[PDB]
Amino acid sequence: AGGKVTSSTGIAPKRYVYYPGSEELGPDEIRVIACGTGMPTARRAQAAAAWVVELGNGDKFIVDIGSGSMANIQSLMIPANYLTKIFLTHLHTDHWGDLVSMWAGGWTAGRTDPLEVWGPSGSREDMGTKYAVEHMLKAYNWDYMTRAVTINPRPGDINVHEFDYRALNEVVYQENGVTFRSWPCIHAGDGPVSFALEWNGYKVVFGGDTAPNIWYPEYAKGADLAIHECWMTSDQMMTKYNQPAQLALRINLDFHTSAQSFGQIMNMVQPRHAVAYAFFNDDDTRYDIYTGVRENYAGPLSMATDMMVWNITRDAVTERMAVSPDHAWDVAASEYTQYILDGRLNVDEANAHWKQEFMG
Amino acid sequence: AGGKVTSSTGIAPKRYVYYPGSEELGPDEIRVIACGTGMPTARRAQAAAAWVVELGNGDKFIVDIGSGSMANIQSLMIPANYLTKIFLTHLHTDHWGDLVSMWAGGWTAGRTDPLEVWGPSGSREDMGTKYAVEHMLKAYNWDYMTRAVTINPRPGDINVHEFDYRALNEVVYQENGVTFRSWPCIHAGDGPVSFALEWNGYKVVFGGDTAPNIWYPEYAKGADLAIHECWMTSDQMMTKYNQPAQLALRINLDFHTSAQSFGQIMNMVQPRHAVAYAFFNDDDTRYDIYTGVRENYAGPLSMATDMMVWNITRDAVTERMAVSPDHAWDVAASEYTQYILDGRLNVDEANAHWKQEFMG
Amino acid sequence: AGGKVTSSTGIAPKRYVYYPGSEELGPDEIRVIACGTGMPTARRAQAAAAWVVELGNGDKFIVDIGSGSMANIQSLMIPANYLTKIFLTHLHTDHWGDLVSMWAGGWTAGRTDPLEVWGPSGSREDMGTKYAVEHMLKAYNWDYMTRAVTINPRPGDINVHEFDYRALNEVVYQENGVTFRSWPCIHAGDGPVSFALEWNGYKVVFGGDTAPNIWYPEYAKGADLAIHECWMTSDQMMTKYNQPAQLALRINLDFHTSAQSFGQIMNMVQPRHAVAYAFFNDDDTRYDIYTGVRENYAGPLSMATDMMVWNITRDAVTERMAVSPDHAWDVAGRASEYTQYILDGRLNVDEANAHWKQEFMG
Amino acid sequence: AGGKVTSSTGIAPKRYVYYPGSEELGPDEIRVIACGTGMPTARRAQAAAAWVVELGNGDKFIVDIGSGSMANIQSLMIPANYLTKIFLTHLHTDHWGDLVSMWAGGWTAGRTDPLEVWGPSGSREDMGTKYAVEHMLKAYNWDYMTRAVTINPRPGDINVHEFDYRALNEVVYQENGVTFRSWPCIHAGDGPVSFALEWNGYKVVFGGDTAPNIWYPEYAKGADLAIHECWMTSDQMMTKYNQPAQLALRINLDFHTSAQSFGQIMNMVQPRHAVAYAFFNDDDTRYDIYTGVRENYAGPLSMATDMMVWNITRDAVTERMAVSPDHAWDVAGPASEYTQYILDGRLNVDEANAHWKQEFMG
Ligand SMILES: [Zn+2]
Ligand SMILES: [Zn+2]
Ligand SMILES: [Zn+2]
Ligand SMILES: [Zn+2]
Repeated sequence: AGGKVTSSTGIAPKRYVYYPGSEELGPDEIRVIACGTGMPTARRAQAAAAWVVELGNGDKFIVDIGSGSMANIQSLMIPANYLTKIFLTHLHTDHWGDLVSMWAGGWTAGRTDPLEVWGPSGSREDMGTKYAVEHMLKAYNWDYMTRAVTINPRPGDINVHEFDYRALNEVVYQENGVTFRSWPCIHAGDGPVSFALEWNGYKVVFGGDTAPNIWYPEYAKGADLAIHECWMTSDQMMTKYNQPAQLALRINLDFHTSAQSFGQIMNMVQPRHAVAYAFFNDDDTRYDIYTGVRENYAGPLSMATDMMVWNITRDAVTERMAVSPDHAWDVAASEYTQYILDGRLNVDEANAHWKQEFMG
Repeated sequence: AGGKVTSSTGIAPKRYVYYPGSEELGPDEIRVIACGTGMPTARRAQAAAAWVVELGNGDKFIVDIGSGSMANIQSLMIPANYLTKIFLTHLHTDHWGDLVSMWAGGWTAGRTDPLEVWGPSGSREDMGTKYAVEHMLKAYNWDYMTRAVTINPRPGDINVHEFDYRALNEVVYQENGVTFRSWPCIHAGDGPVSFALEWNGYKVVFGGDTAPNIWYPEYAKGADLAIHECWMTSDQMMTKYNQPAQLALRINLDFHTSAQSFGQIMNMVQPRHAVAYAFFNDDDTRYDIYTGVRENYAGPLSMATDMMVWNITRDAVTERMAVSPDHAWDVAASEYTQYILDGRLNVDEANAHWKQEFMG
Repeated sequence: AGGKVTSSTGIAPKRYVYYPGSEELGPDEIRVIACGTGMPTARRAQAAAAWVVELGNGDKFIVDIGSGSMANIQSLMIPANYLTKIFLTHLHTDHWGDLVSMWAGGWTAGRTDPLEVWGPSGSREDMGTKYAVEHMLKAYNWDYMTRAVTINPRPGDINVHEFDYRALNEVVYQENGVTFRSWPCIHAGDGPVSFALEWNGYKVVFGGDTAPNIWYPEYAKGADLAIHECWMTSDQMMTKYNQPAQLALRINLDFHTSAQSFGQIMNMVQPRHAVAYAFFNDDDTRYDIYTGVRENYAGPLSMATDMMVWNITRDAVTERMAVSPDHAWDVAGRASEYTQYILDGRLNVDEANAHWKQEFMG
Repeated sequence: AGGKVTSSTGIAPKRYVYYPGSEELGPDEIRVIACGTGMPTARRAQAAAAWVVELGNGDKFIVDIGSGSMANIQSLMIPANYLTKIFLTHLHTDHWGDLVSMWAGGWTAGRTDPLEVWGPSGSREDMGTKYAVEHMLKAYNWDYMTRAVTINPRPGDINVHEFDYRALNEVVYQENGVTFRSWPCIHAGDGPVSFALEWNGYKVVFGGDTAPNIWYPEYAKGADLAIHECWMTSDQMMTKYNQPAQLALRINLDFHTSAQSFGQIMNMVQPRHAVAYAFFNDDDTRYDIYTGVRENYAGPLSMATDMMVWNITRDAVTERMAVSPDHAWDVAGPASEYTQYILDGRLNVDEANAHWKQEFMG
């Protein structure tokens, strides 16, 4: 597997696992990274939905940032500064739960620019992202204000860029050649939207969560990498959750997007590479799902789990697995009252030795 | 290692690892599990500050619920209804940033009763727990309201218990013979507490975060298990973060408790078992931080890391590691317009085959 | 998942993962753990072929103990005294490589009984398991002998039970209502076999390695669990190894059972549950190997990986993943080879130890 | 931590982890991977003792290669044909046990060259390395002869270079500016030796296993990277294994090198970077072992675990963790034993295979 090693001291070229930080990115390359691939419940194996896009121009975007995902992203050896721009498909906890870890993380890590979040609005004001993020920052006021004694604020504020969720394929973004176009989803209630990044002959479709809609097959068409929701079987639902045979069925026909329906949809889209996510990829579950997609779609497919990579070049769409550090490191008025400051225990004696050495 | 097997087919007694869900709790026993141990930065090896505490009476608490920790908490195979009661040592994102995941996740899981959150105030309204939770709830108002349509809204409530943070070893919880006292800590700004849980002759202190203070050594005294802040050395702060000498020195005095500071307090508390946490537990870090302590403290110590489980009985406080599933499962007006509902693609065909087959 | 938790302080019943040590085995129960599911080449994620079998009568068996398999076998919290019977499907390193780890290992851990090894004959004396095991024990004579000074030599023996590789589903082991049958495979050269375990009306079959043969479909028939080679797709053979098209083809027809061949074999046998192993279980191999079998076989299947476990009861063959300590420990259940030339090289370490030596002696 | 990123599309320099295959080794640089730090029992967390060296010249050695070390070694993305030369400290299974996965593996991992194995003699022929390997090849006879049939058997040769164990720092290897010297060790029985690697004024000592001996401290002097046995405290011997204090107390004074002896030795040696191994590095064990070193040694210290790497440059000795593939694949470098009683067993699967064969061949 991977390229042929030439010299004993020489670097293995075209490695068959992706080491984040180790590889140059082509001007005519994209590098996508599943930093989140599972849904409702948490699990070391699968963070909540989160993707890292890396364009050869230098522009990098996080599309969804759910609970768990921050751990994987931080393993990518990418400084805080470069990951400022965030794109949410809906306001489910497991799509932007970990914005605050980023928000707070990056600020302590030395991020200089404020996070820019694009999201869908709601049917009313309190159902949108402008509201959601506005209340987040209020929620974490005790964090914000304390930190904003010792660190310049600006990297604390969040420039939100809300749009109309109802809008069919309209332009939500356009800088440095990169375009994002959002369109609606039929999931839980009004607001949820699917994205389509377009840049340098390349098209990448983020499906977020949706029961099958007529806006995906249309605006997806002829994409390098197309990601869409693709769910457990109605059998597996009964097994795991103890569901009965009417709820189990409907969940795959009404509320969510089946495998067998995920297939038909991509068959319509004809992407360079289709990507099925948002299911617990386990030894007892993953297979039956793959046999669904196959019924009605026979093109290049990735059954997504955490830290799966796509290198979109001209010639090919190559899937690999990232192998990244678990012991990950970041890479490069007073909120005290005199009632708290007058408590400081004397440790001047306990610490005199190490200090002395440290100061000589 | 562990108990002596007494039959081929029988269970291994006093096993050398803790297998979550596999062991009965005794009546005069306490299980504390570290589900978070690792400062603000994200990494799979170490979730943010989170502890699960099981008492023999049948009560169970969570003390801090920082980003990531829900992946460790959920692996303990505990029905979400038993984990309703949550004590917050403060409102850093790395202490309560995964309550949201608990809130939403646990409600899909099947929590029937609301979440109960014990936290401090600030030195004004918009710096305390009552304010952060109500603004966290409004933050996720789309998630709340969409789910409410299809699941009774009762569990989606959070009952907030603001305590006064100023208070100096004063009761904040007294139910079923279990008594939580708080006291202030010196960290970021006014607000952060430590917790003393008392029950059936046991005492378990949760430090949280604190520069050395005159209250912890007094109020934690003789604790069966004593958890305190322990930072990484002022060389280590230069090595990893590129920090200057002047700053790195300061950090292990003003901002955080040194391993040496940590040693003094533990000398002055003389607990049955000490625990250092909050430092990154690595090959290249752990040994100088462990030594830092040994300058002053000599008795029993754990160097904390995710899924360390303490067993507190009359005779011993025994250290082990929990071995738990990464592929974890849970254990037992509309917000749609007719503009979105119209959008449904037709997949009666593609789903026909499996649909007919499942129904018999 | 699993069973409903009925008390706060009590035990989770029927847990969805298998914690080894943690479950009692009922008398009509069979537990099978995959301790090695991997190809010829080493990898942490997958040990070479190994299987641990637990029958509810108290009897246990390892079928194959290939390279890297002991790390998984040790993780099951079974005392060495309980794992002394080892069956080999052939003498590929990838199938008995770690025999010498269990032998030397267990003898430290404190095993009292010799190891017992059933293995095929060859066409001739020096292609069989008696010859193999004789010359392993010669290969590791410095360990056998040095260890024998300090530890009783009895358990450092290995009684070999060589059977006839040519024999068509004949008994190789009959003991305490347990039967092992062997039949031939078509693999590397003459030697290799499959096994059928017959106990309490249960039939577990360990296929080993073999190009599709006429013996497996016949004898395995109606197995409770039937374990069979399931190779990686010729396409993947090109991609991964840069194999020229026409060679890759030959491998999936001639030298190893392809997924469709496995799919055909398992329709004929009609097992309660069918296991594919041998192949590298990756995010970019497993699925088309599943596709392959599903073309030809429709009933209950597992796609093997390390620490996969089957419990066989009258009512079910349930598949879980085991969750097992990486930081594993052993669970408890003649003249000197020194000359004074080497003994006169010791260092005086009375000073530096004094402090821990004083304290520890109180 | 590590070097600064100064480009968005760029390679991040001086990374705080080591990504095997990803780093260019310099002329004035040695790279030392622990491919195995473990004890006599199996655990996934720690293979039995093994080491890989890669020298700035291009030369690459394995020092010891114990059971379950081949996973970690395969994870390094080094072609098999670059890991030809093997040195054994002793004939403990936990030190050479995975020479047979190297031999069978490497062959199918692209080794065209035969194995060179340097090991020590014992008190007699049957206790040397010549004999061990002789009989190892004889163990896997079935493996050899089937494998070789239609192939060149060259890389199937293990050339053993056996030296005297009682020879005091006498050269056992001199090739392309690399020197290996050996002295004895006190351990089990006359035979175990400890190597020193010399090259470009670099000294890298490979202890092996030994109770404190007078030799190591002399010949390991001014080491760049001095590796040595370090045992668990006599406490951790009573806790886990249930030893009486007497035996527990003695284990650490008589048989094995105590944390305090380890430190007494490295103070005598004065190495640029010492390396304790050969203990189960666990959350309840590692701390009482560091301390017992620190008693009598204050130099740069590594507490060894599987996949730790040391970069030996002119300016420093930098310790790191290797981040590597669990899904390991080999990387490409630059009379038949069948009777017709077995080849007459081949099943018809021409139907089943028809669909995929047609697709693949077009
Ligand atoms: Zn959703
Ligand atoms: Zn804090
Ligand atoms: Zn074979
Ligand atoms: Zn040894």
